[PDB]
Amino acid sequence: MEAAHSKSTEECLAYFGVSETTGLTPDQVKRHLEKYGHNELPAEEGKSLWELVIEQFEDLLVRILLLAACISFVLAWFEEGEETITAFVEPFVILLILIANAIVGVWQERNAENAIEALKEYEPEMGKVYRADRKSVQRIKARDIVPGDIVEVAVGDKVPADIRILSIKSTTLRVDQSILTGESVSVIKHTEPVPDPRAVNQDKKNMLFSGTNIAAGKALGIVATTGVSTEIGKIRDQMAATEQDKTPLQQKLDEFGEQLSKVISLICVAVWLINIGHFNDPVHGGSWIRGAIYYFKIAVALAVAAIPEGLPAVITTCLALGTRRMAKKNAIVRSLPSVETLGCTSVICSDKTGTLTTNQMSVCKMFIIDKVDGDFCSLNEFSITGSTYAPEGEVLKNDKPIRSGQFDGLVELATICALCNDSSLDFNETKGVYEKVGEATETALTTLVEKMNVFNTEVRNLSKVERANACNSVIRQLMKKEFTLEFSRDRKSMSVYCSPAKSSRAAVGNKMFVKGAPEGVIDRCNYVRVGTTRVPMTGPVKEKILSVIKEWGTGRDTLRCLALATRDTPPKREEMVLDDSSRFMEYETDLTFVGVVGMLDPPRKEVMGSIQLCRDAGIRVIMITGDNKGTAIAICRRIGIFGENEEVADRAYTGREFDDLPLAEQREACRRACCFARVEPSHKSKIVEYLQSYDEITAMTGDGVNDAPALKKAEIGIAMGSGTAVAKTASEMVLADDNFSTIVAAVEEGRAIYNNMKQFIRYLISSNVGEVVCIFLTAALGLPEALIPVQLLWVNLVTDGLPATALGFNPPDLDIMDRPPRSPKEPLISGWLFFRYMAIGGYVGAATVGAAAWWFMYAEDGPGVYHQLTHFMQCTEDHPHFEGLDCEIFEAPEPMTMALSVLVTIEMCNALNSLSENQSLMRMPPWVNIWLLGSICLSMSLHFLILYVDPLPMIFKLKALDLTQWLMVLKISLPVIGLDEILKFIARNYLEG
Ligand SMILES: C/C=C(/C)C(=O)O[C@H]1C(C)=C2[C@H]([C@@H]1OC(=O)CCCCCCC)[C@@](C)(OC(C)=O)C[C@H](OC(=O)CCC)[C@@]1(O)[C@H]2OC(=O)[C@@]1(C)O
Ligand SMILES: Nc1ncnc2c1ncn2[C@@H]1O[C@H](COP(=O)(O)OP(=O)(O)CP(=O)(O)O)[C@H]2OC3(O[C@H]21)C([N+](=O)[O-])=CC(=[N+]([O-])O)C=C3[N+](=O)[O-]
Ligand SMILES: [Cl-]
Ligand SMILES: [K+]
Ligand SMILES: [Mg+2]
Ligand SMILES: [Mg+2]
Repeated sequence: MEAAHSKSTEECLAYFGVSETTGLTPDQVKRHLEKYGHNELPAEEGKSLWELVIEQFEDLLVRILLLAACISFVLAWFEEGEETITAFVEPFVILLILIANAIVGVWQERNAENAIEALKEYEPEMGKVYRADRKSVQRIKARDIVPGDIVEVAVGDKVPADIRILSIKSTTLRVDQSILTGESVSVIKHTEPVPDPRAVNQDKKNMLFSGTNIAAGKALGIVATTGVSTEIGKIRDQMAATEQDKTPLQQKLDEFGEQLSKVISLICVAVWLINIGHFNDPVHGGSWIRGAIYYFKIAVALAVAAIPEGLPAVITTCLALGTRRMAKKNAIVRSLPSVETLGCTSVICSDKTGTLTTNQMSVCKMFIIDKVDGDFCSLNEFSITGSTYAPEGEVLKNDKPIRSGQFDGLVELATICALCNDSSLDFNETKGVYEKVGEATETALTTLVEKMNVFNTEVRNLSKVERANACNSVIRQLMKKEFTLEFSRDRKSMSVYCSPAKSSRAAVGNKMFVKGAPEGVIDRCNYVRVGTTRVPMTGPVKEKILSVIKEWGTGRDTLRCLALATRDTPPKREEMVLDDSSRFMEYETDLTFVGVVGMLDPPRKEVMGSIQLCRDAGIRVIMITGDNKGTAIAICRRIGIFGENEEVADRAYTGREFDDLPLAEQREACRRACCFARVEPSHKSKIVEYLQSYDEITAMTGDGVNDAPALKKAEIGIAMGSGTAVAKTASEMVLADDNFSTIVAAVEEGRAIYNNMKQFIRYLISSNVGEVVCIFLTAALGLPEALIPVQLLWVNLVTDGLPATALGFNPPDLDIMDRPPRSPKEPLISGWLFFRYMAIGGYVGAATVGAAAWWFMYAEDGPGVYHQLTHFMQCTEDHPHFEGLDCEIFEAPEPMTMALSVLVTIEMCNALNSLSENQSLMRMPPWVNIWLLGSICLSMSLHFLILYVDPLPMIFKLKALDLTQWLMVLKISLPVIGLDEILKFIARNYLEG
C-alpha cells in the first residue's frame, strides 16, 4: 500500500481487511505471501569468474591479437626451414602476453565490495507481529512478514518493513532514520494522515521505514510494503542498477581500437589492389597455399605494429603508484582507474551532515536577561566555541573569553541544561574521541555545561575519560531529580522536578526545570529571572526575548533554540498525576524564564578553504542534503558555497520543489543551484545524472546509506572515513582523515597523473604509428627484411615500456591547480600534434625500412650493390641473375639488427621528444626526469644484452661491429630529434605569429 502515509489508520486497515486487534488470519498470510513475496532484499553476487574472463577478452584490440595468435600458429606449420622448429615460440609469445594483460584486469576486479551485502546489514532477522492464531505477540523471521499484518516495534528494534503507524503506546515514539535522511536526530512520529501524495520520507511522519531503528518508544503499526517495494529497497535497486561507465581515457583508447580495426582491415584488403607483382612472380606457377601465407604474414605483423601492447602494463603500474601517493595524503583509492578520472573532476557533489559537518550538535549561542527597567529590556548574549561533543572550547562575550560563574543567570541556565536532560557524554577510549549517549540535541546541552564550568570546578588535570561528565555531576549534587514529565507533542516541552537535599532537608524549596520550544515555553512564563532576582514578564520584555530568538532561528546563523525556564513554586508532588501526559502542561505553568540556547551541527574547519581551492581549480561544489533547506542554506554561507548576503532564491531547492519543476527546468536547476535540501536518496542519484548529462565528470562525497545511490552514479564516489560501511562499499575513494581538503589533494594528484599519462600514450602510439608505416613500406617494396613480428612485441613491451613508465615521473606543472578541469571529450592527438606524429611516424617508419635497403645498396662488409633485391623471392628459381651471392643472405642477420637498432635509438629519442610536447630540450632538460635517463639506458642495456648473449641474438640475429654500423643508425635517430625540435619550434612560435 504505497500511498498509506496519506490515508487514515482505519483506511489503511480496510485496505488489507485486517482487524487491529486480531491481525491477519492464516489464509490471509498465505495469500499475501503469494502476492507480495518475502520481506527481504535480493542479494547480488555479480561475479562469475567464467563470465568475467569472457568479458575480459571481448575487447577489440585483444580480439585482434587473439586472432593474430591463432593465425601465428598457422605460421608455425610450414616446414621450409630448420629455424622453423624454434619459430613455434612466436605465437606462444604473443599468447602469454595476452594472458599477462588479462590477469591484471582480473586482479583489479577481485576487490568488488558488495553494496547490497553492506546494505542488507540493515534488515533484522526477527520481527514482532500480531496474528489471528494467537493473542500473544509472535516473534517471527522478518522475511515472513507480509503487507497488511499488525506489527510491533519498541526501543532498540530495527524496523522490519515499511509500516504505517496505528497506535503509539509511549507518550512519544522517536525514530533514527539517518538510513534515509542522513540525519541522526531522532524524529517524533504521530499517526495522523500526511495528505500530500508527493510527500518525501522526511514528511511521512506517520510511517516507519524498514532499516530505521527505534530510538525510543513502543508503537503498533500495519505493514504497508515489504521487500523491494520499501524505501530501503529503492536504495537497493539503484545500487544494483547503476552500471559504471568507462574512464575518459579508456574511452579515448577504445575509439583508438575501433579505428585500428578499420585502417588495418582496409589495408590488408587494399594490398590486393597492388597484386600487380604477383602476376608472374613465380617462374610459371601462380598463387597457392604457400605464397598466400605472405598475405597473412603481413597481417599478423600489421596487427602487432599498431597495437600498443604493454601500454596497459605501463598505465597499470603508473596507477598503482599514484594509489600509494594518494594513500599517503589519506586518500584510500579502492579502484585503480578512478585515480586518473579524479583529475578531470568538473563538479564535486557533497552531503552535509557528517561530510561537511562534524555531525555533532553544538550550542553556538546563549543569552540571559541583563536588565529590565520598564519598557527597556537588555540581554547578556554569549557565544561558545567548539564544533564537537568534547568539553573543549570556551564561552566568550563580545569575542572575549569569559567565565560563566560570574553570571547568576548563566548558573541557572547550566543547571537546567544539566538536570532537564536524559542524556550524557561518553568518552570512547578506543576511538579516543567523546561520543554521545542519548539524544544529540540533549547531548549538546551536556557538552555545553562542561564548557561553561559555572562553579569553577578544577577540571584541567582530570582524566579525559572522567572529564566527560565532570561539570554536570557537580550540578546533580546540588539538586536531586525526583521524577520527569516526559516530552509530549501537545506542549513541545519537558520538565524535571527537583529537591535540594543538603542544608536543612528540603526546607530550601523544590523546583521544576523546563526546556522546550521557545514560543510555548515562554508563553507559560509569568516572571523573568534577572541574575538572582525575578521580575514579572511584560510585553516589552518578552518581545525583546522573542526578537533575538527569531534572529537566531533564521538568517546567517539559523540555529535551533530551546527556551530554559524554572517553576519556582511547583505543585505538591502528591497532587500531580504522572500518568496522563495531557496534564503535564498545566504543571509546567507560572514559570520563570531563564534563557535560551541556540544549537547547530557546525561545519568542519577545513571545509571553507577546501571549497575555495575547488573554486580556484574550476571545480563546482554542490551541497545535496536531506536536512532542512533553512539549515543547508545557512551552512552553505559559512562554507562559502553562498555569500553571506547573496540572494539564493533561484539557486537552492528542496526535493519536493525540484520534483515540481518541468523536466527541462530540472536539468538546468542542477546547472545553477548549489544547494538541494530535504531530498530522498534517489534525488542525489538523479542530480548527479543531470550533471553527467552535461558531460561533466562529477564526484559525490558522503557518509550515509542515503548517499549510496549517488555515490555509485557519480564518476567518483568519495566516502568519509568515519562514514558508514555501505557508503565506503559504494565509493571509489575513502577520506581516511575526514579532511575535505584531502579531496583537493587527490584531485591535484590525479590531475598531474593524467598529464603524464597522455605523454607515454602519445609516445607509445607514435611508435605504433611508425611501426605500421614500417611494415606497409616493406610490403610495397617486396622486401620483408628488417622486421619481425616477434621483435615488435619485445620492443613495445620493454624497450618502449620502460621510458613510457619513466614518463610517469615527470615533474608536474607549477600552476596546475589554476587551470580549469580538463575537457572530457577531446583527443590526445588532434591538430598539429597529429601532423607532428604523422610526419615523425612516417619518418621513423622509413628509417627502419631504409635501414635494410642501405645494407643491400652499400656496405663495407655487407653485400655491394640493386633493384632485384625487391624480387629476392626469385633468388630460388631465377638464379642466373642473382649471381655473386648466396640465396640465404636475403634473410641475413645484420639488416634486421640495424632496423631494430634505429627503432630502439629513435624511440629512445622520441621518448625525449615526448618528455614534453611543444617545449625544447635545450629548455626542458632531459635530466629534469632522472628516471627517464635511467630508463633509456636500461632499455639499451637490454639491447646490448640482447645482441651479445647467445640465445637472444639467435632468434633476433647476429650483431655487427660499431665502427661500421653505429655510424648509420645516427642517420635519422638523431635528426628525428632535430626534426621534432624544428616542428616543435614551429607550433610554439609560428602559432601566434
Ligand atoms: C597506426 C595507428 C593508427 C591509429 C593510425 O595510423 O591511424 C590513424 C588514426 C585512426 C588515428 C591517428 C592515426 O593517424 C595516422 O594515420 C598516423 C600514420 C599511420 C598511417 C597508417 C599506415 C601508414 C593517430 C593514432 O595518429 C597519431 C599521429 O598518433 C592519432 C589519434 O590517436 C589518439 O588520439 C590516441 C588515442 C589514445 C586518433 O586520431 C586516431 O583516430 C582516432 O580516432 C584517434 C583520436 O585515436
Ligand atoms: N536541525 C535541528 N537542530 C537541532 N535540534 C533539532 C533539529 N531538528 C530536530 N531537532 C530536535 O530533535 C527533535 C526531533 O523532532 P522532529 O519531529 O524532527 O521536529 P522538527 O525538526 O522540529 C519538525 P520538522 O519535521 O519540520 O523538521 C526535536 O525535539 C526537541 O528538539 C528537536 C525539542 N523541540 O523540538 O522542541 C524539545 C525537547 N525538549 O526536551 O523540550 C527536546 C528535543 N530533542 O530532540 O531531544
Ligand atoms: Cl525544508
Ligand atoms: K561511483
Ligand atoms: Mg551524512
Ligand atoms: Mg526540522
